[PDB]
Amino acid sequence: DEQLKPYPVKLSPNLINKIDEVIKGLDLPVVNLIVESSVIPWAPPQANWNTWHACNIDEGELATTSIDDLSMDYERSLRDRRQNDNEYRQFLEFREKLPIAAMRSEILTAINDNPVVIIRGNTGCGKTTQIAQYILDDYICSGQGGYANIYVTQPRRISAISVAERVARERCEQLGDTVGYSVRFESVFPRPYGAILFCTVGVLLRKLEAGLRGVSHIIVDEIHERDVNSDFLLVILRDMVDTYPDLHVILMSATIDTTKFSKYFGICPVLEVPGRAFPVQQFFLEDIIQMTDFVPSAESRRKRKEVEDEEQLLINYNKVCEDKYSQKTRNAMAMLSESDVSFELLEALLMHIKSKNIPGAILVFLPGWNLIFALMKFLQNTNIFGDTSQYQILPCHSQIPRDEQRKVFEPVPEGVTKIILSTNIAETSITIDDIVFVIDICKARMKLFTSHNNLTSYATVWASKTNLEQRKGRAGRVRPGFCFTLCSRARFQALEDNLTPEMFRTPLHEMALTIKLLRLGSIHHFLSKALEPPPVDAVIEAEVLLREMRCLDANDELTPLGRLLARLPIEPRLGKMMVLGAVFGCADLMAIMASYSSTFSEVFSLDIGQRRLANHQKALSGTKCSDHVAMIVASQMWRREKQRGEHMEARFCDWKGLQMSTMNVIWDAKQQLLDLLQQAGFPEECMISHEVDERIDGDDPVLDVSLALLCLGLYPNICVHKEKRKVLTTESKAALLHKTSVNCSNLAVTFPYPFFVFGEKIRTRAVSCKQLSMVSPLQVILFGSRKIDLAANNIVRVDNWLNFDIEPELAAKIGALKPALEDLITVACDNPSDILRLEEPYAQLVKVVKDLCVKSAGDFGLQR
Ligand SMILES: Nc1ncnc2c1ncn2[C@@H]1O[C@H](COP(=O)(O)OP(=O)(O)O)[C@@H](O)[C@H]1O
Ligand code: ALF
Ligand SMILES: [Mg+2]
Repeated sequence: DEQLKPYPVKLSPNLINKIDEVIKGLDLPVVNLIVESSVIPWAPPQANWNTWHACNIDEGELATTSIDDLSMDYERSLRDRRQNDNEYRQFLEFREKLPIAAMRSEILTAINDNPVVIIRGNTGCGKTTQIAQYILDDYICSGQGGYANIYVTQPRRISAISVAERVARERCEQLGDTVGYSVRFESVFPRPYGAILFCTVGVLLRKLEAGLRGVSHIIVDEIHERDVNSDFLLVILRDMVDTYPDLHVILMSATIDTTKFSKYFGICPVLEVPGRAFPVQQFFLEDIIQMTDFVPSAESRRKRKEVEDEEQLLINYNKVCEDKYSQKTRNAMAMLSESDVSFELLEALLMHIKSKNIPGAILVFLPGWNLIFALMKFLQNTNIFGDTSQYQILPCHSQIPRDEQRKVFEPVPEGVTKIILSTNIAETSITIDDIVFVIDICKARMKLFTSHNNLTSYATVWASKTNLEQRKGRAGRVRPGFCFTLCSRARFQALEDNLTPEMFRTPLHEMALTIKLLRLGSIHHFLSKALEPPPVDAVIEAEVLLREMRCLDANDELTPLGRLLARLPIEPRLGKMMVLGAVFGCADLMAIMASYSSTFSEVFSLDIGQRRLANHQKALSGTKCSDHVAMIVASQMWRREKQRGEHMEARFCDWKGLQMSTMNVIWDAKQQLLDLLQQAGFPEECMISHEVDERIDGDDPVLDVSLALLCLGLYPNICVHKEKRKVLTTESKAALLHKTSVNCSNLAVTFPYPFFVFGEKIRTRAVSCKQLSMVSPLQVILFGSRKIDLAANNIVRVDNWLNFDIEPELAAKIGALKPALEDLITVACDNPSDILRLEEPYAQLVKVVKDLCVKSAGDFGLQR
């Protein structure tokens, strides 16, 4: 049965003496192995109240002024702007030509009569950009300008930011006067009365803590993606409208049978908004190879065979085609591979586009982030497509920093065709500029939750009928356009109808944390009140996981309460590891590791076609053999280069193969997490950065304890290397080390320790684990474990699949010490300002854990 050979490990007598002394000081039990609804408050607009911050103003102004005076001021200012601004006149002329204007008055009537109204219409017809302004202008011109307050919940950060900027531009002003936005890392707030605040749904859910006192309209945009946050918000607003009859809620959808939504809200009006127009032609893989005369490069086929023999060691719809097509067409179609994307095919497509000499920017729905930057660097390398003359390739996503959003959104002269590389965030979303050409690869990266309770996996899966229809409709927008769908006709015939609602394929622990943070009641009842309740077993699994490891005020009853790990914008496990790092004084390293582990961006840029990092990107990890350590060192010295001259910052980014966007994302997330810990009560003095000297070969207390807390925070992602690129994950499941990690090599390379912890598992072609870090057996025994047992021949069983050789009393001592760590977390949470001045027994526990989590602490008497 290929029994795993136990890893030899011993500790010095002084260490075990410290263990028994600390377990006697703590006096923990040892073994000889482990022992309602509050309807969020709402109130009409009231003087001396700031709606967005939910607190009384009490400042120099807005104190002795009634709402009516402000309404009169707003009305007079609006008339002045109408009668004095020519730009405003031109923008009004432009707004009066949209289809929404033809229904404008009608729309208002519904909002003035029914508390909830759904607005169904085509994307790009002017719903999010026009409805809020219509409501606000109606309220201002009606003499009630100060009585209006409009939240607009956009689905993603980039959508909210871009739509807020566009709305501000349409009113000939700047952000923060009457239109603002509030997304993660970035909040620009408008004036207290008569303003529009574009905020993402999660930001609104967090703002719900203090209540929506003073909000008159809430506009949930893009309800048809059916993400879990939108469903939470829909339930919340349903109860809010049921209790408060004066609140106005407007839901917006594009392509769905809105009958279900109408039935959900007790039969609410659904207004059908006329579709502007614009035709689109759809050509498939068959027609593409026919009119481009593509020759599938057999040399690249041999390369693909060589690079795919890996998975081969341990039904295709590309082979099916109708007889109307030529023999060469079907032969080349068969030669192509469905799973991978042929970049030579994309260059043939771009050749066809340039040959058509029809102007207009093109946009491509690339599968995923890695593929987006791979195509980025490939196109930048080519000559005809990639030079700054007549062409430029620009990426779009939510996680990219704001710096590139400005340059992609802003228009360019001479018509350089603006090749946009986007994820699926551009179908029912911002719509950017004019589009005439839509190239869809029919692939999308999705967090494919394999039901169960844990082991979050990610996979690139085929899109759906509705997504493809939306992407085809995204072609017509400035000139009749064309849609090149890169798949066979049989593949489209085999695509699923609609993608499943997100609630059925996401964990619900954060959902329940947010539910109980706002005092909404029992999780089961609240989830049963949703549109489509999630499967019950998922609810019990999430609740039992939350009732398991706690860094909160949670307990064991129907009202356990909850604080922290929910207001922290990170998964509860990583927040728990953050708090533990704040206890040990290594909060900075843990924060940056969490920021890198919660982001899908890659730390290292790989050239066009490789299997690993050749020498210099591997040199950063050095003797640690980990991506987290190399990531940390790269981030510090990148910060150094950025603090000094920007030129060498960029030059270094290119020279060591690091990505500026990735470093900026991890840096911003690290500072946000450190701040949100600061306001939680943890002093700054334990968050001082510790420089990581990778050159030191051996003992390093801060780095070793950081890897230990990583083992704690990434449970149950622990794997054992066997040979070459093969590792075993839980239940002894085979997996291959990701080619991007530093632990991958084509030579017969052996590691000092075989235990690794990995961030995510990308199932693009096979089970592949990325974000790898090698950890000693003691770290796995302490932190990266949950089940400890004694097997035959005095062999310790860890997680029922890991074999260890150790004295049973020592393993029992560590197992009893784990509840001591839990109680330390609870004590630190009780008084966050007293975490480095603890009781003497807890100080001893921290000291012994620090001395025990050392890299070389488990090699006593072993040459290794
Ligand atoms: N952030 C932006 N910057 C510049 N132009 C935009 C922006 N957002 C949308 N547009 C353009 O303005 C037009 C109005 O679209 P919009 O009403 O925002 O679409 P929807 O309301 O369906 O999201 C669109 O055709 C789009 O090309
Ligand atoms: F109004 Al939309 F996508 F339909 F922003
Ligand atoms: Mg838009």
